[PDB]
Amino acid sequence: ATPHINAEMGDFADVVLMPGDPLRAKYIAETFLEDAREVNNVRGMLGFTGTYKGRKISVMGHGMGIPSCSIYTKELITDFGVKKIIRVGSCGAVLPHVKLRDVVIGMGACTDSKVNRIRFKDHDFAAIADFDMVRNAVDAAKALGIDARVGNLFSADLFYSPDGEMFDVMEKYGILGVEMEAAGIYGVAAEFGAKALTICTVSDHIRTHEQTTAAERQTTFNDMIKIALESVLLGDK
Amino acid sequence: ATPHINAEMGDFADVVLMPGDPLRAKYIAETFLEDAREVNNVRGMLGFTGTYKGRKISVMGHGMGIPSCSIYTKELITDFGVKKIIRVGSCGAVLPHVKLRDVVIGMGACTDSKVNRIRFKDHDFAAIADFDMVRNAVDAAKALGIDARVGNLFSADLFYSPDGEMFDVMEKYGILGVEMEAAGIYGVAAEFGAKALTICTVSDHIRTHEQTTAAERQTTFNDMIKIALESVLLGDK
Amino acid sequence: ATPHINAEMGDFADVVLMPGDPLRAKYIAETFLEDAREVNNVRGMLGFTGTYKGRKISVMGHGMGIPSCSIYTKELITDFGVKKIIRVGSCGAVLPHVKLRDVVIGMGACTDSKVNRIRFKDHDFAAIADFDMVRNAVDAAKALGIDARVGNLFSADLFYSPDGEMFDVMEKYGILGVEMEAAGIYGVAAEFGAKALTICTVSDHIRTHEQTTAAERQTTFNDMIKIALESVLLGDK
Amino acid sequence: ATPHINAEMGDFADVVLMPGDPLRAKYIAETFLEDAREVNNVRGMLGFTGTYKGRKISVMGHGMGIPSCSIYTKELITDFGVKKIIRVGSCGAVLPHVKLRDVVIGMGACTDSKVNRIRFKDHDFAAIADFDMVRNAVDAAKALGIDARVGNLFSADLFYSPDGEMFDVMEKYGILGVEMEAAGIYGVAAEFGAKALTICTVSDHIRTHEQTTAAERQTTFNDMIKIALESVLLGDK
Amino acid sequence: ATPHINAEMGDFADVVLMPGDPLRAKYIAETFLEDAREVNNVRGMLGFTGTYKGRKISVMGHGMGIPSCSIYTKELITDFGVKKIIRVGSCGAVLPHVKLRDVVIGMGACTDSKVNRIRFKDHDFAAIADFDMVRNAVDAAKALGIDARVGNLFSADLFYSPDGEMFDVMEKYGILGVEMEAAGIYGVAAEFGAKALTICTVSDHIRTHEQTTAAERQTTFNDMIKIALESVLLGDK
Amino acid sequence: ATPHINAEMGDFADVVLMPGDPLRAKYIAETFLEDAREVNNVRGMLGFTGTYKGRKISVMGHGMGIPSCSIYTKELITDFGVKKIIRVGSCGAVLPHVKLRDVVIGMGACTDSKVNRIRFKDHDFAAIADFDMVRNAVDAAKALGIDARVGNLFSADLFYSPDGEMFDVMEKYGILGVEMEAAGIYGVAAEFGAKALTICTVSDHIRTHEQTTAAERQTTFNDMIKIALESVLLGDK
Ligand SMILES: c1cn2c(n1)ncc1nc[nH]c12
Ligand SMILES: c1cn2c(n1)ncc1nc[nH]c12
Ligand SMILES: c1cn2c(n1)ncc1nc[nH]c12
Ligand SMILES: c1cn2c(n1)ncc1nc[nH]c12
Ligand SMILES: c1cn2c(n1)ncc1nc[nH]c12
Ligand SMILES: c1cn2c(n1)ncc1nc[nH]c12
Repeated sequence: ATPHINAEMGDFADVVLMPGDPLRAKYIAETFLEDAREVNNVRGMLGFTGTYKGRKISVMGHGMGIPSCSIYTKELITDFGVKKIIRVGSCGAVLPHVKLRDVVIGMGACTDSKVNRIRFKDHDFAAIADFDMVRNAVDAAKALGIDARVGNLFSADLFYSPDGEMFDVMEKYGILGVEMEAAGIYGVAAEFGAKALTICTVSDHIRTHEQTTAAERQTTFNDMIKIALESVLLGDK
Repeated sequence: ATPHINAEMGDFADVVLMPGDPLRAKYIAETFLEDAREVNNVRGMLGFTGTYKGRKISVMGHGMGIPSCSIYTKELITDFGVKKIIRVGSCGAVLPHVKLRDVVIGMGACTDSKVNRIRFKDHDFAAIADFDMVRNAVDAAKALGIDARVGNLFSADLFYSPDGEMFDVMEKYGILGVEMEAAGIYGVAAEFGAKALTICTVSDHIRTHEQTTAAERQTTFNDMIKIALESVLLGDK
Repeated sequence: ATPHINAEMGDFADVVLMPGDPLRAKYIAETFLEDAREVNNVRGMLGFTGTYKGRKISVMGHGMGIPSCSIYTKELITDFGVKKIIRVGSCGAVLPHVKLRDVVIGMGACTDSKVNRIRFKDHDFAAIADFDMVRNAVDAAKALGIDARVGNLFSADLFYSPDGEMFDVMEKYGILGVEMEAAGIYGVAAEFGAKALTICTVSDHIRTHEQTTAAERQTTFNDMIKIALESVLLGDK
Repeated sequence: ATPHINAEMGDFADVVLMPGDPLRAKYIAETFLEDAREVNNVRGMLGFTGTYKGRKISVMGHGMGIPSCSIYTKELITDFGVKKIIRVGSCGAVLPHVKLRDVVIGMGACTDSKVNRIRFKDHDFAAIADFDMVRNAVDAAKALGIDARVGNLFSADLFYSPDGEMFDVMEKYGILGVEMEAAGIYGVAAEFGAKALTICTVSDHIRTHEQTTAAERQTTFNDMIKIALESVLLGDK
Repeated sequence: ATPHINAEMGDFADVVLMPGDPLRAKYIAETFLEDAREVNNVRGMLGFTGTYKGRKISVMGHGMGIPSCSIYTKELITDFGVKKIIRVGSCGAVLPHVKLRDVVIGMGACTDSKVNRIRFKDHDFAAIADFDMVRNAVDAAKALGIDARVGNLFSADLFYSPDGEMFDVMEKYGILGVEMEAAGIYGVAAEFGAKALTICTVSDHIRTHEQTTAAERQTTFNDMIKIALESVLLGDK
Repeated sequence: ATPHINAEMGDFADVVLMPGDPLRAKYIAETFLEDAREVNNVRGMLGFTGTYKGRKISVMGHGMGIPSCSIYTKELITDFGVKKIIRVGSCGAVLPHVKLRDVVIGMGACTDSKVNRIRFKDHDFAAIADFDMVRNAVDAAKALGIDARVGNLFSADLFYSPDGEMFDVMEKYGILGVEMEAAGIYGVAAEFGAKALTICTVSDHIRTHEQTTAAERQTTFNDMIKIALESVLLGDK
């Protein structure tokens, strides 16, 4: 066991899909995995392991924010042999042409967190996904006939930001979605020697204020899960 | 409702105790509150409302880290009429004289997060509790026979720090306990015009190891909750 | 002797009251202390030691600004055995409900100085007073029929700030008074293991031009000194 | 003409390969392009336009450093209709398994420059290449049977760095090559609305001090040029 | 009058000499000026105006540290028509070839204060003296048989620095003397359109403990004042 | 040789004039030096050595921007025995009273680069010229009948700034000219123990437009070169 995960080596597959919401992890386990068993419930952060088309796969919540997901991804990498993390999250759009339920793939993640400056001597660490994992997700989306944009996310510390003008800067620089985790997960992957990718579904539009419900976020973002799971199968080959 | 809390105005008391662990919110409600009902379950972040000695009180998890607790505390304040937040958590000690099971009250909270610099034009915002709430907690602890330490917490973004050297710095400057939330809660309270307090029990020494029993640790945890609840009654007058 | 204080261990009491204006030290000694003796004259920063209701007390100015008061408070703590520093001074108000001549007690002090970032590995140190000293001052004021406000000061490096918009930020975040020392004194106290408190009276509103009389100012200054002295006696228990 | 390029709209192709060294641009034009004409020599920064397998292509030096290449890439994008910039550069290796003459593809670029903080409100902008261009370069390398690693570059302002320990941090975080431009080019591409990729040949090993000569850098890094040119042809399809 | 100077326009000369120690103002007036009159006494910061070889000169202390001297220099420039400020003070040396009692002229002043970053959009403002004033002081010293050194001072906020290693950095970069004001005075002069110069004598070596006699110190202080006064006459041409 | 200069010790004089444009180095050598030979052509960065009035002098381009000129100046100092660098360049004016064709001498250079913060523990290094070199240039200009302005330059990383507002800040603080090198050259000179000076002629007003002729601009350019060369002869004694 680790301080936040009551499990043992082998309980997790070498690939873990991670939404922020543990109830979405449970939905993924029930809907997409066969023979799923629950492997963690410390702090209610449900994690499960099962098979997808014969391939061992885990799915576990990571909580909201860089500090929360950095705990879980670290422990999985250092004590559970996890080689790849695929975050399957929600995000808010700033660009006019990005719509609710669009799927975005974060090849990079900007951030207003200090965590990577702490790692990188106060310089600019480009928080990037693993290239092969990005390519796997693009190819899986194409085979599924699901559109997906590839580019930069913005990992915010404040969902309720006091700096509304920064959204204009994100829009200027082409940010595809605002979420709260990717840059921290990518920093962990680099620090602890694993590979990661963030895929998000647009759940809110920051300008129009249109927003999905909590239930919709929990059980209706299926395109993104299919892409993630099929991308693993491509990577295995 | 908000995207993270499926509740309506009135479902929460005007004071909310918040542990990090939602299962601990359930523990608190079942142990200390009468006539308690669940008022939120979005993302598994259980919240409850009941009475303590006739006084309406809520308890709800806040998740790990400044970004997670900043969402919940903001929404409680702006959308549910909440006037006081009391975080009730665990912390790690760096000072030799601070012992396992000491009760620490964070009159201030240091941090390595950027969130308050974002709020405060890149200057130093002293993230502080409400003075009257601190005094109520000190007085409640005295009435219970507990000698609480009052001082600075350190709210960390990285539970797994790359910078081991920062613990020596915290020790030098008298930090009583390391946790992951107080400075963010205090920033939200100041931003949105509410009042907050963090109380923690020392659950470990970051460097060394002392010996306690589960029974003794759980007794002290309950003492912290009793301090928080009794402090509300003192504030009510 | 130290570089800025020509005195020896024992010449200062363990508690030192410190106005900014050096001319106030002699006034305090003559007006409030019995049997006062001169203990420093270096650079004209006159220091005196006497008794208040039998309790040994010293008084010496600290000069304007964080760098000045950091010199004197350090030397007093490390070379003269001083355990408590009470700054007694003036501040400017930004909040419309804070009135001329109000007593403000800085439980915390925000700042635009770099000194605490230099100390604290470029993170946010919450520059805080000693809690017991805060409560002692609150209680001493109440016994004198004065309701002091407790909260954050802002310790500015530039009395003449080029950033006028910062005052609106200070107001939004509840800053009770703008002065030039508290955050630096609090950082010294933490660095060298002592206790400190800043008490100020509101001399002006930053934005308006309302006036006081000379008799009002003397009455209010005397009230502040009485609060500070009586607060020490409460701290002795 | 623009302030640093004496040419007119149409003189450049919509894709420009750019080494830092204008003499390498001349070598590329003479060796790989047919019917190449010189289109700029302001400040000696030679640029040429010709055809590669029938496809109009330009090649022009960008000088050393983020400030230099930001001038040329901006002017090309805003006044010459340039849609894609492919930097074809040299870099120094920090990782033990990276050897002289290895080809590296910068999907991201870390930096110690302030230019992206100036663009991005002092937050972390993840300076990333265009994904399709990265994929085109990977595929072209595979078809040519040339090995290429994809990952992060580090764009340094100081070739002669006073902070040798930062090379340990780069190595820790998996930096494939240290150069002086990519993060600035990627920032320009995002600011001015174009697409960019940096490909480098390892010209030095920072730990072993093995180094290619000036002549070798100028006329013997051919794998990288073939990859860049063939990648354009893939992108056209 | 201004908040810290009880005087009217015309009471100060257009040139003000400013020691740090307020007691030096009267000494300078009595020793070097003819017909001196008292023009300020607020907070004990005595100011005087007289003539030197017929030329109107004022003298008033500035207090220790950037925040203190920034107040007085601003008020003198904006409300008293002061055109030139000459700080005359002491500094500590880090270079082994810089000797006790050497005269150092700060053509520039490095700093660890934030005041110039606040002024200059968080970029690097080179805090510089007026060139003619520098050369006037060099020439006045040479006419008195003194070879002054011209270069960078370092203006520290913390006389008691927690970062001992910074002195080695100062030495590597050629800093001639450590004091606490020049960079702040130079920033005020630039902000408000006036001219300034800091001259210091080396009172100590930061690392060693070598001593001077009281007669040596007075002789050297008088030499500095003579340099400053004669330099003004050279500036008048 | 170095990777950027194909020359040997002795090929350069101990003083090197450096324009940004290598074609301008050729212009200077051909116009002002006798018996001049080319000593470098790596990357097209032409350098030459000849005599001016019998005195051995070199001239070599430095490229655009702090990173480019930092390479060349470091290598000249550490590997070619160079003791003095004189940058001879163009700058843009922000002050209304600074006119086209004024000669500006940078006694200091502000910057938005991070290079000096990297050198100087993230504090403010005042990037300054060598005083004696400044004086030599002022005196040479006077002997030629030119009234050079001495003050601060601003060395920009982005010729195309996103922050138009910074030009108003430069104007407020008295910046005489905007270029892209001086602060970096001055940092190299301090780091490696050499001496440097930047002279520029005003080639444009960043905001407005005045009218000159090519003949007049070229005359003033030549005056700058004459000032630089004659200043060396004065320094030689
Ligand atoms: C879904 C939305 N969303 C988010 N997840 N994270 C941060 C954020 N800021 C605005 N909107 C946001
Ligand atoms: C309880 C919490 N806690 C801890 N014990 N130890 C270290 C630590 N860092 C952040 N939070 C921490
Ligand atoms: C008393 C103090 N004070 C003030 N009144 N107003 C503005 C201000 N800034 C620093 N200190 C200040
Ligand atoms: C080739 C090498 N190289 C470079 N290009 N740029 C920066 C740098 N730092 C070390 N070695 C470097
Ligand atoms: C005279 C001044 N001085 C000194 N001697 N030594 C160290 C120091 N730090 C700031 N100012 C200082
Ligand atoms: C000559 C140079 N120069 C200029 N004229 N104008 C603006 C500018 N920014 C950097 N360098 C500049």
